[PDB]
Amino acid sequence: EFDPRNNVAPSMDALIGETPAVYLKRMNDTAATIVLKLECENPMASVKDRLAYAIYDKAEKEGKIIPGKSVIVEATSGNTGIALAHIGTIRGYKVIIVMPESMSIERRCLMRIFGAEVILTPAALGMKGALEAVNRIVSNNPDAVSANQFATKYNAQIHEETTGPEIWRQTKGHVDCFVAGVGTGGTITGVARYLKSVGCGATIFAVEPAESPVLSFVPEVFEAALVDEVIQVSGDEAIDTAQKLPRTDGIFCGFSGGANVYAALQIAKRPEMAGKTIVTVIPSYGERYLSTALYSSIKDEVFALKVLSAADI
Amino acid sequence: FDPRNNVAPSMDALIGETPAVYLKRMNDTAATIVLKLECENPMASVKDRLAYAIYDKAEKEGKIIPGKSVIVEATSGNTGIALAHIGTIRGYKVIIVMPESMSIERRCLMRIFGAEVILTPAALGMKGALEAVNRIVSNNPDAVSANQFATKYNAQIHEETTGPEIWRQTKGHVDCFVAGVGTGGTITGVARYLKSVGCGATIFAVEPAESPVLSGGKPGPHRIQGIGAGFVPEVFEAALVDEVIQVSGDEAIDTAQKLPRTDGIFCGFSGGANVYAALQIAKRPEMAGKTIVTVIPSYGERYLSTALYVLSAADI
Ligand SMILES: *Cc1c(COP(=O)(O)O)cnc(C)c1O
Ligand SMILES: *Cc1c(COP(=O)(O)O)cnc(C)c1O
Ligand SMILES: CC(=O)OC[C@H](N)C(=O)O
Ligand SMILES: OC[C@H]1O[C@H](O)[C@H](O)[C@@H]1O
Repeated sequence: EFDPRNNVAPSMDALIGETPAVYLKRMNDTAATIVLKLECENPMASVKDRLAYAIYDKAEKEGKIIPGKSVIVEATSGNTGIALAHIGTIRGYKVIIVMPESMSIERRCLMRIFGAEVILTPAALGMKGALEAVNRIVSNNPDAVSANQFATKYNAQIHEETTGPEIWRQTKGHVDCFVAGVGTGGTITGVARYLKSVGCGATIFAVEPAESPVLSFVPEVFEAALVDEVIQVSGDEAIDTAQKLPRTDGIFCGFSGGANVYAALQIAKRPEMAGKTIVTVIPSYGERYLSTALYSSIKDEVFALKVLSAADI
Repeated sequence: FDPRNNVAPSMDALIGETPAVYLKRMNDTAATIVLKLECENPMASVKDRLAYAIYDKAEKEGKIIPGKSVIVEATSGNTGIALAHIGTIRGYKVIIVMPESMSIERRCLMRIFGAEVILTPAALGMKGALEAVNRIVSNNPDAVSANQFATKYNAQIHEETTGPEIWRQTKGHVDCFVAGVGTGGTITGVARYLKSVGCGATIFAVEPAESPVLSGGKPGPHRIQGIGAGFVPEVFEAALVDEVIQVSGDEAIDTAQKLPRTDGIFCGFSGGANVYAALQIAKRPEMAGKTIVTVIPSYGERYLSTALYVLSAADI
């Protein structure tokens, strides 16, 4: 509705989306143009802000939830939980996040910082244990709702309505290729739906881990008919790319950003892609992953640094 | 350019023009409180602007030469991160000097952006880091100190960008501006801009009750990372400031812990201090119906491993 550069936003959820895009510069040694959609710039530092926004906005417009009455419940340890907790507290909903006790204490802490009730389930039960706990909570409290049921309904839709149109505007209607990893499938499905709807013939590439190539579970949100090709990227390739992006381009992202950019660079090296514009997504900001395997090699390096003697000063 | 409608040339082109948000649930006063969200900069702090200014203005003055100059600073704080970030983008070597006792996470972040990290013995404190910087600049003809506490570029960037942004966002309704003083660049530059447009806003500096040097007190250790350097920075212009508000560590922390739940604001210690101060000012009868602007300097995620959830100058 408003330019955030020129106005005061009514609340933090009003600053979700309309994220910037940037050219890949130093790392792009190819003949193609690579455009990064910076979902890492959302208020809670990931693409999942848009999904959480959709859930609260659309469910309330359909009368499925009421602030101060409905309780939003989800099994997650990821950015979706953070974003649900964030928007929930702003809008005055109780939020219950269920996750195994074996997940990172940092992720646990982030949910609690936004006042979510965090229900921890035994490590020995895994994600199944968290899903079972959610089922019990939702079934037994008439005012509890499952976020996942709304996420499934609204996920691709929000990307068709926001992410896609933004990309189209930012590139001035120039997209030859779109590359994105599949988590929930929302981003790739909603963007590809949008691009099809505006008559854009862009080729659509899904990215998945070589170590878990299930697209090659399949989320209900994901629409395989919109995808032209699957690129598999190894953990090592994703990590190497994410470790280099800060130095080459000042881009600080997670594992998925590394995978997406690696995939884009592989596509860009194809002769037929010369001079084409390839768009991909940086899903999340890197700082959330500082304690993970993504940056552990750098952590080991700085841990071992020598200290100057007083005599060398 | 409008970022909503164009592709940026580089990440340093997305610095500044940050959003602003009303403080709503936490604000029980008769004043309007506007938060300038410096936490939304690309490297998640106000220091992106200072780093941008240093590289942009130093190059325009010929004080750095691309592919020759090496940028040096003694810092484990946001200034070092931002210097390393813009340095690597522009192709400058960056050397960050810090006491060995500063956070390993901050050390790691400098190195992620390709800065060289020099560690100084903790028994020498910040003096030891400053001495190492002086040795680098004296002995290395190509080395240039960022000089964050004294450089003219600091207040200048805030006079040119942060101030005009606040003026535009509030549509010329700024009755009060409240900001914690680290380098003093933000408050000085914003106050300079507001003065230049004939705005009679009252200007409030915030400092730790534990280290109230702007108030004429003694330096001391405190938890409010980003502010309270333990001396009066050269950048800071006391003549522009109407009052200094002291905030305790406990008050700053309490506020920063509540802001995420009340208003979805996820910030560090200094954002808590600023908001606490703004709310204290806002209770004054003369502030009824007035617009008070303060700053959220940095995003909260950088503080997850800290106490939030002297060495003070090194945390800037
Ligand atoms: C959500 C997410 C993705 C995938 O986006 P989808 O819309 O779920 O397909 C991958 N990376 C990160 C870090 C994200 O949070
Ligand atoms: C730099 C810093 C400030 C203070 O800003 P100055 O312009 O240096 O006075 C406050 N808090 C944080 C987190 C900082 O990094
Ligand atoms: C990877 C991420 O942060 O998101 C994944 C998803 N939000 C989950 O519940 O795991
Ligand atoms: O890039 C600046 C950081 O704070 C902002 O909120 C972004 O989401 C990101 O995590």
